[PDB]
Amino acid sequence: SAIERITKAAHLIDMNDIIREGNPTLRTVAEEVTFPLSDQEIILGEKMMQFLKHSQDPVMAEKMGLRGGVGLAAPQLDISKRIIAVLVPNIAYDLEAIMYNPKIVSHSVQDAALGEGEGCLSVDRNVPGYVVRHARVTVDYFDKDGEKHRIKLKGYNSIVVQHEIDHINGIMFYDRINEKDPFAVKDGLLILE
Ligand SMILES: CNC(=O)c1cccc(C)c1Nc1nc(N2CCN(c3ccccc3Cl)CC2)nc(N2CSC[C@H]2C(=O)NCC(=O)NO)n1
Ligand code: NI
Repeated sequence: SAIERITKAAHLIDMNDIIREGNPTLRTVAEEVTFPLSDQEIILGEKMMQFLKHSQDPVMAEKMGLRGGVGLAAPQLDISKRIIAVLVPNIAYDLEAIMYNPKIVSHSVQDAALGEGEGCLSVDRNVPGYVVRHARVTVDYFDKDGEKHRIKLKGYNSIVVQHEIDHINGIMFYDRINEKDPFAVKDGLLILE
């Protein structure tokens, strides 16, 4: 299985582990993990975080052939589990978390979108447009110990977490771009830039 291969001590996640558009797994709703977690489920979260760290390092990213990322979801590794990793550097890190069964439990009426549009590791093409998301979200999740966390996110952090949660719900960023006018600025839409 993907999880067995990826959680081998020797394995370093790279782009060859990341599935792309066309793979049904990206359009599938991931299964909740149960507690207590298996060792493999814990190692997987740690491997995902290590990938994010590698992808953000100029030397390692060049050596390993990595696209940069600030978030990753298990389904992108062909593992249909509700596990995401987020690692957002400060303008050391603004947000660093491995989240098990993450869930948005509240959100703002106001929307937001990155002014530069979004890129996805599973998408090997540019898809222009404002990806419309909630401006602010309250997120529940469990850490590796089964402890519950409840956090409130805004700005870039809010966008990234919603992006990764979308992955575990079979949703892709371009699903949220305005079909007619990709760059419409609707009332209540905050453009981040
Ligand atoms: C289409 N627009 C862009 O690609 C883009 C261009 C300029 C600026 C931004 C913010 C853009 N959009 C973007 N950019 C990023 N990058 C910016 C560069 N980062 C980076 C690059 C090299 C070294 C170090 C770093 Cl930090 C990684 C994150 N991630 C995401 N997406 C949209 S929300 C989640 C985020 C992401 O991580 N996507 C990867 C993914 O598919 N996760 O599932 N979206
Ligand atoms: Ni993505």
